[PDB]
Amino acid sequence: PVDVSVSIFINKIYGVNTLEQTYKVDGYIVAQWTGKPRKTPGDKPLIVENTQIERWINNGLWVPALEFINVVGSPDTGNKRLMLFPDGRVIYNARFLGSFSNDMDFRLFPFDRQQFVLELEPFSYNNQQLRFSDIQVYTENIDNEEIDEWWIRGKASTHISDIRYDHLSSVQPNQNEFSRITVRIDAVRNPSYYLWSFILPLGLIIAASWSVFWLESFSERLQTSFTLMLTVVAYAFYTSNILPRLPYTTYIDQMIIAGYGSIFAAILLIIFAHHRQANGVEDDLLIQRCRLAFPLGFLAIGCVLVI
Amino acid sequence: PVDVSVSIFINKIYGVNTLEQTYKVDGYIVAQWTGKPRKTPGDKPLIVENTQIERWINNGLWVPALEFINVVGSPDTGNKRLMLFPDGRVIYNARFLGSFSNDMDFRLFPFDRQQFVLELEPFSYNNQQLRFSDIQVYTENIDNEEIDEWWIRGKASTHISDIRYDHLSSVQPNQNEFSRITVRIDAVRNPSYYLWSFILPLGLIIAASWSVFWLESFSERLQTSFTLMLTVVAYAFYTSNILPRLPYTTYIDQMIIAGYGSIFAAILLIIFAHHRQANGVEDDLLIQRCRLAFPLGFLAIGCVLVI
Amino acid sequence: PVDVSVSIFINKIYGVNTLEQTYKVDGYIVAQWTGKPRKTPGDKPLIVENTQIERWINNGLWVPALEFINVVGSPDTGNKRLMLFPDGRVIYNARFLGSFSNDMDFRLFPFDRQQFVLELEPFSYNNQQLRFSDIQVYTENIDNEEIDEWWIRGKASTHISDIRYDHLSSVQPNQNEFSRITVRIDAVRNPSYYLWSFILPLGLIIAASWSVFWLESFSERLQTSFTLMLTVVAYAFYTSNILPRLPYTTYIDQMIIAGYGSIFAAILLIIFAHHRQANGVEDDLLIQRCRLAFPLGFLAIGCVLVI
Amino acid sequence: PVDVSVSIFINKIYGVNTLEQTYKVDGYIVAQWTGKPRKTPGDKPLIVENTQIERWINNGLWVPALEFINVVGSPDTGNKRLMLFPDGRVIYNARFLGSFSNDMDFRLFPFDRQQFVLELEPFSYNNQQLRFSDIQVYTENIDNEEIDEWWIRGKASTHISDIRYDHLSSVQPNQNEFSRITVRIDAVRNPSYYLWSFILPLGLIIAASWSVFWLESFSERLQTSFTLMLTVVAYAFYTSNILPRLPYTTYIDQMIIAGYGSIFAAILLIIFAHHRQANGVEDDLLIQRCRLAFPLGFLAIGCVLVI
Amino acid sequence: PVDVSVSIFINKIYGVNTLEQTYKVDGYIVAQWTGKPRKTPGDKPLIVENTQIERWINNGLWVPALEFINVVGSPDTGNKRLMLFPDGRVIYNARFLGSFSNDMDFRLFPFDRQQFVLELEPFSYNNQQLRFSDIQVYTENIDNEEIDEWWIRGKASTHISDIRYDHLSSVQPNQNEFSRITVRIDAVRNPSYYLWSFILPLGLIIAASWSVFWLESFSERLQTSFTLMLTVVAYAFYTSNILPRLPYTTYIDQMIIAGYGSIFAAILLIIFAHHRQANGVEDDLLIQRCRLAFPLGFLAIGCVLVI
Repeated sequence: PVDVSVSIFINKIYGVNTLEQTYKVDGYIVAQWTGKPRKTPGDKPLIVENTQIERWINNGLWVPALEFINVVGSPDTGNKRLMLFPDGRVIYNARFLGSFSNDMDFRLFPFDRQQFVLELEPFSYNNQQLRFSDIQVYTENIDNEEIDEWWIRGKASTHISDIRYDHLSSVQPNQNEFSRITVRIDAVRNPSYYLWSFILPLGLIIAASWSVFWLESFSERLQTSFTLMLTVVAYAFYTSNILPRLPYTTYIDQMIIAGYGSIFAAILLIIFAHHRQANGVEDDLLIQRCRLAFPLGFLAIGCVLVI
Repeated sequence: PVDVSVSIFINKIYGVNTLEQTYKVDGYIVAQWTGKPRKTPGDKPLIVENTQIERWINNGLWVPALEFINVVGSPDTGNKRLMLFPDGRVIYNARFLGSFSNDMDFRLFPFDRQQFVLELEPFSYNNQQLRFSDIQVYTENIDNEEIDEWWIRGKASTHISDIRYDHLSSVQPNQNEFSRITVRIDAVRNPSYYLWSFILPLGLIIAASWSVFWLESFSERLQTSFTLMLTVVAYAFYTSNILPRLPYTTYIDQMIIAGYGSIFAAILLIIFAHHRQANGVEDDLLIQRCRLAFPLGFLAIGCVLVI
Repeated sequence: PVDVSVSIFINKIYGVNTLEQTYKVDGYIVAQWTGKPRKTPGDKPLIVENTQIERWINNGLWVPALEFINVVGSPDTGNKRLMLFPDGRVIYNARFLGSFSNDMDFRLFPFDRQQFVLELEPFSYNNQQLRFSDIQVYTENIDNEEIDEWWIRGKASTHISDIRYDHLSSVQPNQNEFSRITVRIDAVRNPSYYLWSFILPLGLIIAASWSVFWLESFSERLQTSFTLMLTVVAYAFYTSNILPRLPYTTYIDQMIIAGYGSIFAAILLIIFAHHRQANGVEDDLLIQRCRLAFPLGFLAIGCVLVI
Repeated sequence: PVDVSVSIFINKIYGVNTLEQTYKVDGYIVAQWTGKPRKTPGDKPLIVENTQIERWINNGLWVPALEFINVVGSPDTGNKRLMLFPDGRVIYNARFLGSFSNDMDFRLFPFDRQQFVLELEPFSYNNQQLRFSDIQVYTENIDNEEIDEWWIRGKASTHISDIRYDHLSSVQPNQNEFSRITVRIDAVRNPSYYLWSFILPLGLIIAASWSVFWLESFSERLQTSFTLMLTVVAYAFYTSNILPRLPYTTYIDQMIIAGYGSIFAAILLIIFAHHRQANGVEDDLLIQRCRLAFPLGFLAIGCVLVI
Repeated sequence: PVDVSVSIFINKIYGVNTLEQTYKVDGYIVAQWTGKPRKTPGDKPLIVENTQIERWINNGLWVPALEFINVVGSPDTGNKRLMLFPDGRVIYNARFLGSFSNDMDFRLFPFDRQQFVLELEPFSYNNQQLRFSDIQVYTENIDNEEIDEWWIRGKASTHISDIRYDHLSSVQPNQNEFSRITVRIDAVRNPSYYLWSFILPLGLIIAASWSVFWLESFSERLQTSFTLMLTVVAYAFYTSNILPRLPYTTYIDQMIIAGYGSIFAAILLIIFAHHRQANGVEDDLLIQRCRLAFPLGFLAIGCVLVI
């Protein structure tokens, strides 16, 4: 097996999509191995640019094809370069721009903490014919940066592992184990936009819904709380588009459901207060003194749900 | 006829679109056949990478073109590889990423059960010149997984069949029958998101519409039920985008139509109660005691429609 | 002139767009002509796959370039194939996927009947050098099918004609007449979705607008009819996106305009009833008995407009 | 300098975008020049198709690269063709599909009159080495047609000019003047859709806003005019998407601003009528008789603004 | 090191996206260096077009690959050209169309001032093997122009610097310093559209919210201010799409938050005025005379926030 020494340089991470859980990584990859010595013009290394690499692979040069496993589509490989040294070592440099995909988990949605993963692996040569020695990831252009809404926290974690493939067990009997490099970058979402845009107005609307009890009539109370029903209908539209159709519920939609429950509870309470008249004349003050009980109960429900 | 032994490895299924009934399958295809023996360097097999396969097909190697029938666009074939063995057998490995399309049926929409189909077929050689022996589908990366909102249920069903083509009956008189491989993966939708997002608030709004009868006036009742008309207008917008313009109706839109019918029935009932005054003085209590009759009738209508 | 015998096989029609009046046709094209005899390996026909056709056109083979006239962009030609027979005849098979465009007419919008047109024509050789003998269109995969919302009615109509081109009259003096094949498939829209989604709720809202006269006040009538003004404002949004900005009006927007006219007529009528008080005391009953006159007048207006 | 005689054939103009001020032109280009004589097979002209032109440019044929200046992206050149005549003249035919861009001016928006411009120019050879003799534009397929919403008015205006380039003044000292062809097609927008969709309902809503004065109360007037405030808020959404963020204002948004001013003027007038009570008892009839003054004043303001 | 003399000609800047902070630059690049002399046909310079450059790089010509660092995707290089002079100097001209990306800062959003940056750099040769002598940027086509909504202010600032790369420090020990050219163009946003579209109606709605105190009731005040709550909910939708989810807040959203605070303050004030009745009979005039205090306080809050 030949020892290849990868050195990825993340130039930028952008386009971080949460609907499809993809992101775009732009950067450089530098693989380096050693082979039989050769004679170059002079004793200085020879730089062979893009589309001149095919004039050398045709003549018998060995350049492996390192692919990215977790990519969506194919990478947009721009320039590429091959440095040939007289002492016998080859360096393959390339520029990649990929739409990578990782399994994201938005259980906590506004205060979410995710990681971006690049997986690199030879396409043809297993670990008996090509092994990765080491990786250095030079993530210095995004070291502590706000990319669009993510803080990139700390360094990048690098790992080299062996993967078993079973569809190649019928064509390669005992050597189908492929070397693989995994690079993980930890990112933390910036919750400020959702705090001042999706949580403060929901707080104001729910507080206004609490204040419907201070009217001294009935039909005016019903009409006002139905208007607030319509208003909290609007926020389902306003928050639908930012996230995927997840089977679980996040914090933002837990407040939406709590707002629906509060509106419906207030309407049902004033309806039952209208029907509490056993003789048609009895006034209700114990159930209408929920002006201190309903906000405290909502705070307790919100606290037990958030805890 | 030469016997080709396909072995598809589904790496992932994603991007499952219901508006256009397409999905994206990313994976590997491994075809294997046998030919005349040859001399390789040594006695070890020879790996010929991408764009070096054309230097061999030009010299006279026989590599068939296996296409995907149900694809939208063309597959984004990334790397490809050709293993040539000294004993005479050839193995063609390729990586495919396709936007496939199948005929989906959303009669039941939130509890829907669908299947994803890959169809593979030679482009040029009929079953007198190329036959498929067997297929093993290695769907172990999506075996029991929630891809975005689908459970993948169990194994993958594989089939090999013969297809008649009639536009080639004028150019190939008696041999136009093409071998074909069909792979079906059964997926079950996850109804949780529609349960807590599109059914619970419609239930609350329809219950609030039931509670309009407990007012003791007339014009307040009319204004309140028209506000609820507007609110259920909003949910047509809110549910329009998730599905294709189907000629039939699903469960979600059956509840939308039931909500429209309930609002209009309540408005028409209170209008007829206002016009039931034969002398201008007669009060109505039998038709205004539908506070127990309207929810039970709605439950019976919903139950007979759902059954 | 050489006689080419085209045989198109429509595999599917999908993506039928009405905003841009394009559609996507996926299928196969099989052209067949005869030339000088040749020696193949044995006496069996020779199949030359994709990218091996260029090794034959370089050596002097004659393969014409048949283009599609009404295409948007360029076709996504996938595989292609060339069958060379020892008796001297050549067969060029190709797989095409095109975004074609035809002049659609949505005068009647929900009950619309359109046709999908494929036009095929040589790029370089006029009818003195290349003539089309016949076409057989094998539309058996979409024969009577609901593609997304269109019934495909019956067979496909095929035509072969000659087209004059006048920009080539300065470079080809008397022979600029190009052969052309036109294929027309008749499709009929499925009006069910618009019936139960865009016409039933507009009917309910217009009926509720008719029922505003049964109030016995004035300001309540004005506020209610302005709420219904807002509701029919919403349907302009709800129906804007499904169709192109046409200079004429369809059935759906004729109902939108009729709803606007009904709301404004009711508001103007109750305003004039408020101002009919010549002494400030005279009550109006003849103009307020339009509870039977307004729905009948709306039905007559709708019937004369639809007829 | 060699004399090239271009002959553009506009096949269709479509996709006319106003947000980005681009449009798509599909058609053919035919350039023709004369060179040294040559021997062809026989004495008939030789047709060299796509990808066979490179076998001739490698051997020393001179084919200039005519580019389009005002294009967005690169043209999607489909087929191309080269006719070589024994008398010594060459004809280069190509099919182009370009997203062209022109500086549009929507000062008058619904009754707008624009022109579509194609600019063609050699890439390498200045007018000392390549001159354009003439252009004939064969715009007969779009001569008087409604493309999507534009009438194409009359013929196409053709011009041949010389352009100075100053970045090539440091590499070409005295000859950097490039020949150029400009083709202008005049199109007139079809205002019918905006008349019956964006102007008639704004007229109805503004008329209903005029009719708020005929109420005989105060708070009902305030609530009604605030509902109409909300309704004219909706039309900002409804008209935002059809046009670019222009620094000036068009006719449609001038009516939106006039509607906002009318609603606010009516609200401020009834507020000042409520506060005109110097003793708390004085009734106002001169300022409340604006039921004839407000519509006439709005008509005068609209007329002076439109004139 | 060889001295390359770049000369960029910005043809246009368009497509300026603020959601993703990218923009599209279309133009020409002209690099020029000197080498060993050569014999051309005659003594006139030799123009080698696109795809004929590969016939010269194969024979041993030295053409460096200048890449753009801050690009998204890869540039859409259209035509390219190579001028070879007998005195020994080479000129490489190319046409580029790139989606470039720069770090934008929308702290002030409507009156924003940004700059568009092009960064150009050799891919393979460091500054010991390739140095940039100078750059002239010919930005005369966008000199003082309104591109879509940006004024381009003045000339373009050009800079040539040296960049250290550390992933190449393991393969190039002491010479990994790459020459680089940065071009900055200063653009100023045109605030007119946001002034007459997003600030004038928010001013009108906030003024109408100030005018809720002039009612002489309580429940009518509450219902009116809740309607204005709904109206300012709509503008969060109306302004969400124009900008990225920034952690800070701009001017437009500061007015949105001020409108929410004003509505909630008015509602809470009238609620506390209803509960100021210590005996159930005491009328409030000092707290209800905020008709002059609330607008002045809002003006002071807006002024201290804007300053």
